Amino acid sequence: RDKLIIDTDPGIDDSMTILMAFRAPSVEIIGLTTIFGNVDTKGATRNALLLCERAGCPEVPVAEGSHEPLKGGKPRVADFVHGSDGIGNLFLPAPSAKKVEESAADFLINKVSEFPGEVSVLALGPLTNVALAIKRDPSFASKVKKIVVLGGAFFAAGNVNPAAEANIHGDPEAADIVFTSGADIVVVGINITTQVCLTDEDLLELRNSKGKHAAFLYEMCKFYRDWHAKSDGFHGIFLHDPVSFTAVLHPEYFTFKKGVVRVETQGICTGHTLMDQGLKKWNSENPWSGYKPISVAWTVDVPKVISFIKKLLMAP
Amino acid sequence: RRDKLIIDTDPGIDDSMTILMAFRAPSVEIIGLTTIFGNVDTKGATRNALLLCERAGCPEVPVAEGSHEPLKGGKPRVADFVHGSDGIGNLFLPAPSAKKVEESAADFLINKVSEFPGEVSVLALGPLTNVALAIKRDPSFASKVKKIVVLGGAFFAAGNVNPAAEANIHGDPEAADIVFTSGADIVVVGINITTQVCLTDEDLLELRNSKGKHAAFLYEMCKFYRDWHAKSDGFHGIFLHDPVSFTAVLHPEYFTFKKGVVRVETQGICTGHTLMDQGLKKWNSENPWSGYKPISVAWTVDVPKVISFIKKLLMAP
Ligand SMILES: Nc1ncnc2[nH]cnc12
Ligand SMILES: Nc1ncnc2[nH]cnc12
Ligand SMILES: [Ca+2]
Ligand SMILES: [Ca+2]
Repeated sequence: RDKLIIDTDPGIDDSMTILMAFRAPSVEIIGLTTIFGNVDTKGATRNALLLCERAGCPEVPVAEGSHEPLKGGKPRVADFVHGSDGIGNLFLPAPSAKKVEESAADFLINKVSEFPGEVSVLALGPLTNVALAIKRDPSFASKVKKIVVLGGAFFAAGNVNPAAEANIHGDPEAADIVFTSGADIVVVGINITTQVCLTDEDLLELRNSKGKHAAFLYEMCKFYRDWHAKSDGFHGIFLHDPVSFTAVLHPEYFTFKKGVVRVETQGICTGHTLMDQGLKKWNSENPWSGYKPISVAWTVDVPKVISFIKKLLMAP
Repeated sequence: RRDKLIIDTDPGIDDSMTILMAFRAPSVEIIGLTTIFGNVDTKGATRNALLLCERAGCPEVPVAEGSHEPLKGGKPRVADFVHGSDGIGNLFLPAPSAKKVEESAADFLINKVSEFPGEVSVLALGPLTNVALAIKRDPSFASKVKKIVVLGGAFFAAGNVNPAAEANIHGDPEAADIVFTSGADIVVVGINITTQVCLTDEDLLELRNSKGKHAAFLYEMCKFYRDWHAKSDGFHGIFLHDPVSFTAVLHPEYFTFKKGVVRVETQGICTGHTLMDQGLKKWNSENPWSGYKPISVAWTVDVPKVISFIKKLLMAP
């Protein structure tokens, strides 16, 4: 079993990913660390605690992270995508289980330091907790086995605005700290996730399936699917957080390009992710020179990724 | 019925090929060359444009010297490692006899466009400083210009200055943003298009051995240009960038275009980055791409048709 920490802002697709991860036998979830984005940090914590209870694992630690990005100030949350409660306006009763005392940043440092080179981090939200861990412990990057990042848009339009994807836009400074940290990183951008979809027909197949959480998953997805229809004009949902989970377990379902990634932190392109493939020899140094490259998902085997996700979502 | 054209340029090896092509094109009337920095300093660009008019047997064609620096200021660092110290591949030719006109490139653009409203097209082959100065000085310029075809930017593709930016836009980001948001009829030909259109070493030899009026001069300039492509891009030949934008003026049917708002990043690590909003996604709230008039971005190129048209003009006797 591969040790995994999920840093997340649940969040409808985050919730699908967490429930899938609990059902994946080759994965050991050692904790959930929460962040703002789809909902405020306190809402993300409440949802993560409820997911642990729903999965029949209320002992799995939930560590609450930063309430604000690194630059400071109250974050604007995607309630128009994930609902006011962050799980598609289901307004469910509060969990009985409680979060741990330590912050998400300290939890990340402690678990990674306890098992060096063995713990993988799946980052499903803004990268604030991961960047805080990197800044507080400068050896953190070298100790984490792998960091799989759902975020960015590589030579494709963003979802916040043309320039930026939501997780990166939520904390550009944190994202730039993570991408330049020297850790073994895999980045799954919008250029990849828009290729992997669950149509309305696929969602009905889930509702009618024998899946353990099929009814709950279908109910959350109604609001999420509605946003895709209203904004993207797509009748179904894009699978973003479940695609990054697929990249943890089955990196062979993708092809990757190695290159230095930088994040724009100011101006009209705040939150923009840009990779240097290194195919052109630059005449002089630039912001991409001297950093360690990271792995950027370039292609995706769509039938293989869809098959793997459907199998986990519909497992009894 | 010849189409009036002003070429705003920083010659420049591919700029020079474009100007000589434009002079051989019968359906085109070049009413002037306006110069800017980039490949070489503005002075060098002017000297080269004057020499091109003389070489083409048209020394009466006006050359108007433009800005010596971008809108934000500062002496520009020039691409001498791409186009040579003289900007034309280190040929170091004698000075022209013809002299530039008295008026600046910005005033020339305003005057010619006001003289023939809706008839003058502008082909922009360098940083957009002169065009932006014309737009700022005269608020009717944008409506009176027939079309502005811009060689610049990189749309969902790496730049050539650095991963973020293409050279012409990076030379003056503020000017580029002024042009793209001006409301004029604009066509932008980015790096995403021009890297698809090439002349191999074999194609260059075919030009040297041709009956082209300027074949010997074009081949001589291209030696330095080709060596940069081999060193930097690893390509044995040259990309055709400025000649592709000229092809977009005369044969827009050799391309497909997407309409959308284009904004230019002016600060930070992404200074000079060009980004279009195709408008296919309904945004929840307003953003820097909201409320501007969309422009035309070249999306695909019929490579055999574009190469055939360029070769025809370069090899015309
Ligand atoms: N379209 C979108 N999808 C997901 N999260 C978002 N946050 C803001 N816009 C978003
Ligand atoms: N490859 C390139 N072509 C033109 N101008 C440049 N300036 C910097 N790199 C350049
Ligand atoms: Ca998420
Ligand atoms: Ca040029």
